[PDB]
Amino acid sequence: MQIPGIIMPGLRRLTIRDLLAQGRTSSNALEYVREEVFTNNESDITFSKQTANVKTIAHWVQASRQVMDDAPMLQSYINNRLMYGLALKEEGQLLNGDGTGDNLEGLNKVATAYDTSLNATGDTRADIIAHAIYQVTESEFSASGIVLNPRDWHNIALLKDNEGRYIFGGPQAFTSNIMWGLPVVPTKAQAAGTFTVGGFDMASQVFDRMDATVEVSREDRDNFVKNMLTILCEERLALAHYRPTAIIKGTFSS
Amino acid sequence: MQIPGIIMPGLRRLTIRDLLAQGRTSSNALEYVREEVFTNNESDITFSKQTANVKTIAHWVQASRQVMDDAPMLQSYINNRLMYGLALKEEGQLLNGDGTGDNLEGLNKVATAYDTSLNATGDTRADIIAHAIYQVTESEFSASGIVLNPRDWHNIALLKDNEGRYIFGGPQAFTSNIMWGLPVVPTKAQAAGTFTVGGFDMASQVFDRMDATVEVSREDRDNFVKNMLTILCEERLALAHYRPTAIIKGTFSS
Amino acid sequence: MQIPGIIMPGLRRLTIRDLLAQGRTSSNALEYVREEVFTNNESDITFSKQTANVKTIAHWVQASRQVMDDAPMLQSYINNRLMYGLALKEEGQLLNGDGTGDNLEGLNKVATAYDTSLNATGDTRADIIAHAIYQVTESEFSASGIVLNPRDWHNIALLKDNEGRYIFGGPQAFTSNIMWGLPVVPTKAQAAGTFTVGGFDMASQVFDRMDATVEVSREDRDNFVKNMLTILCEERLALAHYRPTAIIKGTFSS
Amino acid sequence: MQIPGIIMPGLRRLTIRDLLAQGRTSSNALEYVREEVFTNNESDITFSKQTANVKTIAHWVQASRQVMDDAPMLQSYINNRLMYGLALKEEGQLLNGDGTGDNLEGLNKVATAYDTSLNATGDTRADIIAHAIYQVTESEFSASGIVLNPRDWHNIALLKDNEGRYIFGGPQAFTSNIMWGLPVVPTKAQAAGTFTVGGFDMASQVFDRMDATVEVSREDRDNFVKNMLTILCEERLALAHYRPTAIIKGTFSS
Amino acid sequence: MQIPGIIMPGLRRLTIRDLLAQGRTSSNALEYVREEVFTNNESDITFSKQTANVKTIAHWVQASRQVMDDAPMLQSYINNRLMYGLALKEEGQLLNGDGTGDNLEGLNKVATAYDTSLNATGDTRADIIAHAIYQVTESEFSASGIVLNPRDWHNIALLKDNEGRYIFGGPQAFTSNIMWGLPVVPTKAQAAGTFTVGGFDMASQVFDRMDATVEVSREDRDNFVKNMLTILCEERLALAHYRPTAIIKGTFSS
Amino acid sequence: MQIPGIIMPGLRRLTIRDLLAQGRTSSNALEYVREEVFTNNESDITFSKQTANVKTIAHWVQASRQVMDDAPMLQSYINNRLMYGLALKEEGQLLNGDGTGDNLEGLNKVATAYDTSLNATGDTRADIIAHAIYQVTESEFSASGIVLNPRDWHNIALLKDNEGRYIFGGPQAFTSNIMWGLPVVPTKAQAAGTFTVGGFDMASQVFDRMDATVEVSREDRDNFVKNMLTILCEERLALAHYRPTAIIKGTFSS
Amino acid sequence: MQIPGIIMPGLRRLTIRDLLAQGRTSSNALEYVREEVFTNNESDITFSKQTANVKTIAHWVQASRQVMDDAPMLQSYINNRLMYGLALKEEGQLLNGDGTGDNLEGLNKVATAYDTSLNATGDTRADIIAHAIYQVTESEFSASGIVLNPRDWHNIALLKDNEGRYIFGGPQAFTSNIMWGLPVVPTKAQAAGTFTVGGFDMASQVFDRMDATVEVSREDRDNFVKNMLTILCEERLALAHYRPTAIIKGTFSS
Repeated sequence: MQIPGIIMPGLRRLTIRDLLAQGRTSSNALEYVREEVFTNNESDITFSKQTANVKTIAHWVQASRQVMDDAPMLQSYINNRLMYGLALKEEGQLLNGDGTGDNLEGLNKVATAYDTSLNATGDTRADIIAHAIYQVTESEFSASGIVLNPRDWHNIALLKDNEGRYIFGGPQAFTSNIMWGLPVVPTKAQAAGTFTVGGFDMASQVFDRMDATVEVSREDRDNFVKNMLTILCEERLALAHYRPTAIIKGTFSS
Repeated sequence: MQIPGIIMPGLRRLTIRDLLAQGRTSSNALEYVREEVFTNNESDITFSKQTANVKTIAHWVQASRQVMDDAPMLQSYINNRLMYGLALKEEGQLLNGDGTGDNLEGLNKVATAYDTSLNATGDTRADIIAHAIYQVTESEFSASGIVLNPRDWHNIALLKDNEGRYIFGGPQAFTSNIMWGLPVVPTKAQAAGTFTVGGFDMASQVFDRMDATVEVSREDRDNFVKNMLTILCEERLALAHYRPTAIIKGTFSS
Repeated sequence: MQIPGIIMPGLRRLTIRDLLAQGRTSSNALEYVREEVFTNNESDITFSKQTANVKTIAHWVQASRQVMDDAPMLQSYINNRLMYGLALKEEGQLLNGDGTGDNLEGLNKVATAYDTSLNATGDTRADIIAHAIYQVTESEFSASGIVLNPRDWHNIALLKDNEGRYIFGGPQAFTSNIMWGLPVVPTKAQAAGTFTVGGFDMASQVFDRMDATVEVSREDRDNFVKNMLTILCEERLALAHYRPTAIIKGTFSS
Repeated sequence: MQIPGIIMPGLRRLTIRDLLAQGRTSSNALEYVREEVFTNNESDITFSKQTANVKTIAHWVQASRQVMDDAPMLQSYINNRLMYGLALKEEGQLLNGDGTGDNLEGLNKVATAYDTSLNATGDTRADIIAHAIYQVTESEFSASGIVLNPRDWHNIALLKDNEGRYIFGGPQAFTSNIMWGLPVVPTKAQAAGTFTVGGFDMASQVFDRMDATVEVSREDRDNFVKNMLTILCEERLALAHYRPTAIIKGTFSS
Repeated sequence: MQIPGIIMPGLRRLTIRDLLAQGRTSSNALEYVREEVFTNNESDITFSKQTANVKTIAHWVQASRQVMDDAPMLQSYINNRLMYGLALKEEGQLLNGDGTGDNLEGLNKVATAYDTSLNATGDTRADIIAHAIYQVTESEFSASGIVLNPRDWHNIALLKDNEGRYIFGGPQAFTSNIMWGLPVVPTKAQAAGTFTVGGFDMASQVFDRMDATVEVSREDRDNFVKNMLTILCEERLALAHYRPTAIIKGTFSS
Repeated sequence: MQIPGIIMPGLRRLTIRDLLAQGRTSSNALEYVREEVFTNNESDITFSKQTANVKTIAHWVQASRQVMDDAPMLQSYINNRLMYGLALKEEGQLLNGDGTGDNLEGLNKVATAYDTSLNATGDTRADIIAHAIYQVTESEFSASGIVLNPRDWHNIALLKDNEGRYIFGGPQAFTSNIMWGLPVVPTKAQAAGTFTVGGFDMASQVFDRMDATVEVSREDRDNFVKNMLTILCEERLALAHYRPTAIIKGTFSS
Repeated sequence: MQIPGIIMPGLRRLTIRDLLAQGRTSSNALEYVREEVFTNNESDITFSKQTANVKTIAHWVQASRQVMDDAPMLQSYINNRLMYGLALKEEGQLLNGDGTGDNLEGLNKVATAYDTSLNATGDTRADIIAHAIYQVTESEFSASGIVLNPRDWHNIALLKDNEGRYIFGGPQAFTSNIMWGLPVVPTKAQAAGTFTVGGFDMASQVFDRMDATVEVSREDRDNFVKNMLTILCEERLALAHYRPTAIIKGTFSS
């Protein structure tokens, strides 16, 4: 359709995407050479010329015919609503990406599973993320941040040690969460009960093929016969995962 | 008319309004999309094109003649009372919107009724709100927050177990009523005994036709002689309700 | 008088005045319209045309002849004493104001009484202030802070459970702030055993007519006859109380 | 001999005298009016016409004539040495005064006794300084700093809560430390086992009659002839104590 | 403002002041050297560095405006009636000088007590004063004068032996206040029954900072109302005591 | 074929490199003087003029044929992988330098072995690091840091006592380590179970001969038949060791 | 040839010198007055004009010949070796100053011997240092710090009670070992088994005549024929000892 003059990234809290390295491409796939499995014990190291396919994320809204024909400001209205919704599913593919059919391969699928052996009789949830922050070290890279579920972070932050003394100072700073001196990501994307820690800033990279643009058709499908309108917001992403060992995913067993 | 430029989100909590998605417009009404019948079993989903009328919210507080003209700084004072007095009534329309005649249709009206079948012998009020957050999921959407009445939130915070300890006490968790971890909005406007859980930021949208303007008359009605004054503040809103199933309304029964 | 407008502000920083809304005027008295009785149940709302008279606050202290002649820097010491002493009695009128005669009506006089019925078998002093914060909700506004007496606050911070652990992040909790996510100003300006919780920031407003000034007499009363000099310090205020229901005053009964 | 261009206290950590308000005067004594006994309950307040005598602190130094003429930079140093030693004994008076004849009446003498009734079954040293910081509230002034003895304050930074983890770790924060969030002062002047909390910048004031200076003559006793030396160093102070209630002094019972 | 050296009616004898040595100073206080203990036998003399503060003596009189402002009238009257009236209270400060707060350190407060061991089996009140005159000697000073109470002096002046002959005659031949060739000084200030003998002309001396100055108020207390006027008379002097042992006070046992 | 100068050298951690003294040279070897054997008992000290050869540290990343042809920004990215990869393997030579054939003589080899003698019945791992910090003293220089393996550091931080309390309230002391008040480095290049303590800043120095230059080949070995590449990134370093006794290498025995 | 300006050498490295008062002169000697005999009981203090000769300390190291002219990396390195090498024996002359002919007289020589009588049956080494800090009081001065040998500090460190708990020394605070609170200096220069306590900052003073100079010779003895390079270090100091009784030197009885 025609040029949506505005491209709005986000508001209140933006986290999952801004953690990864970004760069653009102009192809339908990407090839590179990364380290696959480092079996540290006789030790061995696996390598691969892995392929990273690009997909087409897109969701649409079916506003009235009237909406576009008039479109005094109701156009810009919806134009800022698709760019936002597309970012939600984008944030969902970049993290909890199933890796299945057409879905992207998300941080959580690639990630190396948390080492259950680090847990010790009587560790607090906090202790676990701590252990986790360590497991990243066995890769030989520094952790970048902690991605917990808003609810879980709000149970960990409000955690007082055995002595009642406030550990994280619960209330204090929201969204930045300098847990262990490291910034935390409280996103609703992260499924409750699941936690992710790694050195995102250089373990994976997002590759843009086409900027998020919003187009609107009035002659798509049986719309012209049902008085309907499709407002497609397309986008082509390709999430690479240079180092899996630098990312970890586990589960709180309470 | 004077200068109505006091965009001031109070000094505490931006309630109910900031929970919804906002947008501009310049029309008499708005036709859109809504989820009609979600046949969950092969499953199917129905959508329709509903109408959302734009109502002229004109709140008013009876004043007097002498008061309004004597004080110099009163010019800016009356401005801080009408931009706030309108926001209080705006909340009463946004949440508990009657739907009758000219009133707006608000969250609590549209909302799908809580499912009594989820309760189980011996559940705490907290257990219910939990069941609630789940019901939102039967619509395949994530919940956004919990809207309780300040009083109810207080009693839920002081919940004890069988030994006498305090279960996730909310003394500190007041601003961040974040129940189990979902940022609650202990909004005043919520009727005591009633609770609302939903994915607000993706279920309804507030449409602004005209910024909150403030006017004052002395010759309107029997004011001039009864030493009175009408404090009229006009504003044109329009509350949309895309996905009703995403919002839930229940009642604590005890 | 040859008095400088120099003031070494409350160093440690205090807050009976800083809690309230401030604004200036150039009138003998201020008029407005507040909310009297909000009977929340058929509900009703009472309003009234109220007048907030400007009162001149001027405290003083006498002196000897040896405090007048030399004046190299003693002329400036007496200043810092009255400039501060005027502020001490200021907290006395804005808090425990009698309201009789020429005095001001203070937060504590106007405030609605605490609801004894909220107390429960075995609540901590903290549990009370909690109930208090709620009572403020019955007005439909959020509380802003907690005004306790330095000794009471101290005994609350040092609260212990049945195991022996400390409650409020342990012992150190001085600057009397975030007591349950809410700043709690400590000034025995507040009578011992008495507490005040309310939405100060928008329930009452301080109106200034004239900045504080100092003055000295030599022929004021018994002075000249008894070898004395009376040193004054004038100021003109005007306290308004828009929402009485937003402020609560109770007593720890034990 | 008037010949000692630019001499000021240096090194160390800057305490004291700096904690107190400073001023000039051209008299051998100072008169004022302070508050004696504040009976806070009908309440009453006692006042007294007090006098603060000016006391001289002096001390010469013998250092050969050749070491004066041939050693000019050493002269430049003997000055820095005397200036220091003078200001060192100055600290002694200002803190551990006496009232005895020529000595100054200092902070610790004027001080109000610590209230033994605030202690509770099982308080740590810290807990006490805490109670103390409170006792200063009864005066209705804010505590300014904590004056402990280097060794005591030392045995404080290494104060971990009952659960091994430090209440406050043992970094250093030498004297700039904010115990409880307030500036402390570990001076060897403060007697071991003695602690002083107060609102110094308000409670007392140092009065200078003459700046600290160093002169050279070489005519004292059988010196000018038996080859000895005379290099003086003197000053005239006067410590006043306005509010004694603002200064607290106690003892750690080990 | 116009008459400093006025022909004030001097009670024939300038009584106490005339007995002392007089000087002048333009300072707040005075630093001299007294003699504490003189052991006359190897002999030894003890000295001490003492300080004598300057105080401001003052009294007052009420009078009408017109008659006060007239100028050729009571102006010259009140100027002479006050310089004398002040001399009566000044006379009480130089003798019964409390030595306390604002009071002067008077002759009686310093005196060494009379030596009862000198009294002889049955000797007149006269004999005692004579003994006192001797007791002075052990200071190394000659006694200067005698200070009795008027009534007492009168009775001591009418003393008779066993037959009738006046112990010293006196009627008609009475020269002018002089017993044993020593002045009598009949002062109302000298408490009845008490007597002071010492070497005033050298052992102690008065210290004038300012000649008797007088001001007049009109708006002083309820004067402007009752048509009154307050006439504060000022004068600031001190009193040193170079030899305590030289001054002696006792009590007539009768 | 040159592409990047040096881009951005090191990212997260700067260890062995930054812990050591740096300087550059333009020769193939260096000659200096170090301490050989310190016989501490008559005591003696041996010295030796030693030669520090320049060794070439080169780490390569096997690339694909696709990587080159499709590099509009992909070639730029690979450069950001060799600048960090060379520095990563650099921490492995400057630390675990074998000493065989060409490998550099690294800290761990040169270092004087830990004195098993110091270990005592029942010592925590921390006790050992302490013991080690001491052993450095026998050289007569003080240590400057502790280099443990990230995992080991984690277990040392979560060290509990007999009651269960946490000796070090530093689970967040993950980033950097200030164990025993010393700037420890969690350089994981450090073998698991191996620890290094010394006065690095004064024991060894890194000598740069040539900045990291990069060349690319496609016909080396049997690449052209395997669709591979060899991006040789050469670098010429020279690790000197002035004071071996200042460094210590130990092993936790448990 | 020209030695560059003063570099920051010992990072975290300086005590003995940094402990003493530092002055600066431009003469080859300094005549002050040390305290000869202090008879603490009527007490008396004896003084005597003492000469503090300005000696020139030196320390030499060996080096390369052909690479000297290069610099090109060598001369700049050889510079940083004598700048610190001069400071190694610097503490040796100020601490263990022999006193023989040209040597300096150091703290440990001037010092008053420890009083064996304070030792009590069964005292920890800790107890001794305590006793020591006291013996300094007997001279009537405040102790400044404790100078133990690194090893000794480590043993006083791991001190345990009868149960098995650790007393204090050794842990994190292993730096300025504030034993009790007096900063302990674990310097290498202090002979093993010897301890020095005093009020350094006031007992002695270091006097600088000329900044650190360093010279090089190549024709020195066998050098030119043996391919060697001797390098002396020059500097003019002057250690004065004002109050000897303030310093103490003892020995632990093992």
